[PDB]
Amino acid sequence: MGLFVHEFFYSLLLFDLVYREETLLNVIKSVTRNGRPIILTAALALILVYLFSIVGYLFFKDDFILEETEQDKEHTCETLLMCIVTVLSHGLRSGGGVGDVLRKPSKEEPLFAARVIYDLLFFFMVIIIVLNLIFGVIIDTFADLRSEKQKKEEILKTTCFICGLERDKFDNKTVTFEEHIKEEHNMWHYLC
Amino acid sequence: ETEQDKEHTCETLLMCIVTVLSHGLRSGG
Amino acid sequence: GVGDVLRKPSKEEPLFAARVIYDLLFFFMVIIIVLNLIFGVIIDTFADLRSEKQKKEEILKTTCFICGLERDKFDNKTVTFEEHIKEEHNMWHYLC
Amino acid sequence: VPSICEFLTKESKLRIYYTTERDEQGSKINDFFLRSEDLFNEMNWQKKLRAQPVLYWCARNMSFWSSISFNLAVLMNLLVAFFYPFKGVRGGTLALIASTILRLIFSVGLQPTLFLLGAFNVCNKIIFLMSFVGNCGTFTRGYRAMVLDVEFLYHLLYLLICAMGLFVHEFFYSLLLFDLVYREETLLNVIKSVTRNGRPIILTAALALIL
Amino acid sequence: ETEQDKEHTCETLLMCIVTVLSHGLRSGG
Repeated sequence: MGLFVHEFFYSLLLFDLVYREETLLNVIKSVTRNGRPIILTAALALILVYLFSIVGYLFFKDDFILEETEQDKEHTCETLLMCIVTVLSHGLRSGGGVGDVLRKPSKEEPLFAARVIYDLLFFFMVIIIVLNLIFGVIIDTFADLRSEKQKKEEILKTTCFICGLERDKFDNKTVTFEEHIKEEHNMWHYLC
Repeated sequence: ETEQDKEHTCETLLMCIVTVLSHGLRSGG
Repeated sequence: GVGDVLRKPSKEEPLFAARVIYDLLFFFMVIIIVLNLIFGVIIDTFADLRSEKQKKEEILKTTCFICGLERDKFDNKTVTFEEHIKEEHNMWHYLC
Repeated sequence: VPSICEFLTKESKLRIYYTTERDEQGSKINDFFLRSEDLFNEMNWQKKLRAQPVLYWCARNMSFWSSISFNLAVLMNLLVAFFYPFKGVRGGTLALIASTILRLIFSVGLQPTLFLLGAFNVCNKIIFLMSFVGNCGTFTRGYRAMVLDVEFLYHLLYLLICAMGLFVHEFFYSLLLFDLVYREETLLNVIKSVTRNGRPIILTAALALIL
Repeated sequence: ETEQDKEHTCETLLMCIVTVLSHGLRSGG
């Protein structure tokens, strides 16, 4: 895709070269290993939002109007029974405040109360609970990821080859212990 | 009246204080 | 909310669908995944940072100088153990 | 004991508690030996200091000398912003010794006091340099090649703050405040909670910047 | 005057710099 082939891509090659970098690969891992059924934990919220569309939409139709030459007309929206599944993304539009599509409630304050409470709750639930929830697995990733790893480097750096023994007591106590790794456990020598 | 859209006669005498906190906490911004 | 530069899509709702889906996905990916990702290393920092550190204070506060020994069993069992740190392991005294 | 080993005050006792070096099994001895020989060299020179009294006068001052300057200095830098000059303005509602000094400045020149603050800061940083020298003098060789350089360079930078208000323009004062708070450790520990596993993880930023 | 709503005569000579940071840091957005 640049032999004689069109613009771009070059970008693709850059992305994979940096992927070939490992360490970043380790942090990249901090998102796939406990992730392979945890792409499925995304749809948890995508369904746990999905009902409270209706719970609003029944008692409250969206009542939404605004947020040839040109593509700019008098904004003929409002969501018959399809766009409900669309507007959730612009429902979840912000990390600031969710729902919140109708403005000018015009102080029919009871209706005011109902509406706010309901949106708040989605706000609350949707935003936080699921958002620290989505991460969560992203951050017990890295809580796991090192937590095994020094134990994997326990068995080479801390303890040596085949003893099943934590080494040191025995080593200070006798002979000279330092050079044990040259002969009695020298894996390279086993291969030799 | 025709529509539900008037000149916005709000302001919170002593009740709506407990309401507006949610729109106080409106954003994470 | 990320992307989201065009407003007034004017209900050419298919185009509407395409656009939203795409932005959402960036939204999703970009925002969260990478944002809890950026931090992540910021917060396994502090998960690491103490996690070594009490082990570094294991070797002075918990166990004493050169024994490679976790001390206490042996100490309750004999003599009087309390004053061991004045003589047999007194690094200051080694310097002296 | 020998008759020289007593003069080996509390700064040593805690550095030796924190010079770990776990190479293998335990955090034992090679460690002690390195620190010990350097300590002997510092110890003789301490009695070379006895031939000159001014340094000893400074010595009981030193931590406080440095501290005093830093405190004083800022209560200066934020000052610039706090009351930018050229307008004739009122007050604008809009330690035993330290308090006395603050009070005196307070009825200042409503500008003369600002000049005074700059003047003692230059002076004040010179006392920090002197305290630093009191702790380590003759450029006495030592094993730790990172430390000597870093300490003197940071003190030099603090001397440099003195420049950007000697007769030198507004601001900066702010810079000096930022580094004094950096000299605070604990915040330095939390600051660390972002550089050590960060030195190739500034590279993990561009991951998203490419993604 | 009648109301507290004028033609917005702002801009920060050398004081309001230390104010506007909060409305600098206005959002998490």
